[PDB]
Amino acid sequence: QVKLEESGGGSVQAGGSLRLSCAASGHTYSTYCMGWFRQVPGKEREGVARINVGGSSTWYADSVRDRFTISQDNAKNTVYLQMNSLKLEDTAIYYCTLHRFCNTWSLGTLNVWGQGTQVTVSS
Repeated sequence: QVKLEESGGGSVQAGGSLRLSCAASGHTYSTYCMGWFRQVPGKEREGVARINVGGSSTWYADSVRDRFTISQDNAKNTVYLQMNSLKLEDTAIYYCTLHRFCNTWSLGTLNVWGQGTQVTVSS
């Protein structure tokens, strides 16, 4: 009954920026891990970035650490992904995903999953 509401995707030129947002509801714990994985068609999903809602601990994949910033608004149970300096390689469906525990979050297996947001980076 946890629901993840995703927004902010689109189709943008390389070098440009986007901001994704994800809001969680229906959960029963005050702090938890939330962020994004991404998937290219026909390939396995991979972690992008997370933060603990209600806190300040972040993690980024190597491929995005210089360019993407994740933040949280605890009162809105919302996280944001500021995506700057977009690369052609960044094209994927971006899935908001949640787990109560960040070490579990990274595994994906037990997470709650959003429907996903297409991000297309164009030349």
